[PDB]
Amino acid sequence: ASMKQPVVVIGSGLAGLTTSNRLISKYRIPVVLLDKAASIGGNSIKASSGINGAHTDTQQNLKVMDTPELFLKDTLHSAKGRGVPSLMDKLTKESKSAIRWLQTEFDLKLDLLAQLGGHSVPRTHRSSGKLPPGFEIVQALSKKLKDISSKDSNLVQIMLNSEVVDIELDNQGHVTGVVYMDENGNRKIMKSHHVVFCSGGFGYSKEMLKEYSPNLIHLPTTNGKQTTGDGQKILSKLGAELIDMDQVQVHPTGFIDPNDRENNWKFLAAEALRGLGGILLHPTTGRRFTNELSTADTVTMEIQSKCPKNDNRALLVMSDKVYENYTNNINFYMSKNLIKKVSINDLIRQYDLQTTASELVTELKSYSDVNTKDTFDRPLIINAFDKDISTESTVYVGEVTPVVHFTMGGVKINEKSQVIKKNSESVLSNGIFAAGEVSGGVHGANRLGGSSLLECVVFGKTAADNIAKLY
Ligand SMILES: Cc1cc2nc3c(=O)[nH]c(=O)nc-3n(C[C@H](O)[C@H](O)[C@H](O)COP(=O)(O)OP(=O)(O)OC[C@H]3O[C@@H](n4cnc5c(N)ncnc54)[C@H](O)[C@@H]3O)c2cc1C
Repeated sequence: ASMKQPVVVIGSGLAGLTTSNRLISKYRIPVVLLDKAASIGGNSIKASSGINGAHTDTQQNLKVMDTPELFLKDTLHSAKGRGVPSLMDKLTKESKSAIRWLQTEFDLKLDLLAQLGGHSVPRTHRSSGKLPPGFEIVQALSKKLKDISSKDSNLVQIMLNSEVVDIELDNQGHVTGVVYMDENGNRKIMKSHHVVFCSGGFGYSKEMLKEYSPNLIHLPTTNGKQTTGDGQKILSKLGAELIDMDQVQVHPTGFIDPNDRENNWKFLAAEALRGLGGILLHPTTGRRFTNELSTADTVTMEIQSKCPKNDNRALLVMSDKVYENYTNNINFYMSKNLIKKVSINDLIRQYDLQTTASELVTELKSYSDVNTKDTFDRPLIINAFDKDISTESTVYVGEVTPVVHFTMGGVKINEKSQVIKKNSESVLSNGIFAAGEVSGGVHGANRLGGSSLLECVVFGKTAADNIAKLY
């Protein structure tokens, strides 16, 4: 492409980083990357479990059989008759290419798997090594932009502390600029004909929860304070359709910090902790009470009903075998005092359980006996407890509680990632796209673990590819 006005990408999470890289590297289309925060990555950089992909090289290497058809099956079942099926088809059918794109263009290994709740096979990818997936992916894609900027600063500029407040359109009805407030609070205009909203969800905003799902306003959240639904409100005022805004995902296992128990913000206890073998104990009786590997809305519903109405939490318990397959993450969690290594005798007393140590041993040995039917029908039991566990054996334990986590609703988009005008099938504007958590319809009533990072790559690349046909 010959250089014209920049494409403005709003948000430096995975959606924005994907859009930016695809635009610069494949077509030489110049980018200005705005973010209202003081650092890159949003909630993407916090991602812990990984990114989904169906029929990958990694699944081939590990001899798991998976297809775009099966992924779509699990996705449709999780959505519960909400959402937009061609978006669910597109997400699962492009998942192979998304994984391969990260592998070949950035040398991200993504060589390990985990099976999360509501998945029929393991398909959530992470790389071996010391870096969790959200940080490793964001670091790689953002470093490439800085490398490119360093050789040609007019090809990409990253402008942090820049809050978009509106899009200016001409008499009818095309993009001419993006209005933003700079670091000093001064109103600025970036002239452009193309904008991609990659600005994230709205889970942090109590004001918007009160409007779209008021029952959740007292819950704590995993979301960064920047997660305030800005893009959703801007595009709605400009005439865009919003969909599924009342579908808010409450994640069942946010960590309780024992020295900060009532912080509205929680570290997340990754769903990979359960898929890789973790179980949940009731915090008074000390017994298992639910299928830990169901979808997030179901686990949350089980905790909120079966655990105490006041003090609504649970103990996430993980074996040594879990630890050996998730070592660096659990070491991190322990560094924040969120997970403790404790003998079973001491487990009973520090958590004031009703079960005896010998009784808990008997339960754990039964749980780990794959030849006995699981009480709660758990579909995958791996990395369980040693057949000769005793009351002096050690386990890893944290306290967890449900948290507002992800907003399935957002602005209506199509398969080209273009924003849909209210009450229409026509795009709101030739030059307005959206990608990632800011958009609605991809997940319906519940998002499967691992699918939002995936959504960012799939629809970030798509917006970039379709802008190139219009630049
Ligand atoms: C702790 C945590 C762990 C997670 N782990 C996983 C996982 O393992 N697998 C998975 O699939 N999903 C995971 N998720 C969900 C997923 O990471 C997020 O949905 C993902 O970050 C969405 O990417 P995004 O690019 O749309 O938004 P974000 O990553 O949130 O980026 C949005 C950016 O837009 C910026 N912004 C907001 N408003 C403006 C504005 N007006 N102007 C300019 N910039 C603005 C924000 O500051 C932010 O940086 C996790 C989420 C959290 C909170």
